[PDB]
Amino acid sequence: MALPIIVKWGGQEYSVTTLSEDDTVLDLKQFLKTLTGVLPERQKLLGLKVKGKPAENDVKLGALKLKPNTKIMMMGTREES
Repeated sequence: MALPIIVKWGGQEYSVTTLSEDDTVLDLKQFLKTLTGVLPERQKLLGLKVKGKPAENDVKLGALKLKPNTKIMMMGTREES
């Protein structure tokens, strides 16, 4: 099954519908990153830190981030493409 996820960036809103929160941060972030322009390699989605790390890329969403239907906030800056 697929778990949707809402992302917030600069007042913008973008939901996901390709993978599940139990997939991986880099998996979801990469998706919204194309709609927001900002990648996870620069910033991280508002959530929690595991093993002392700011939710690595291999770190699942529902792991520390939050629920699927729940929306997350993007803290950081976009990359220069």
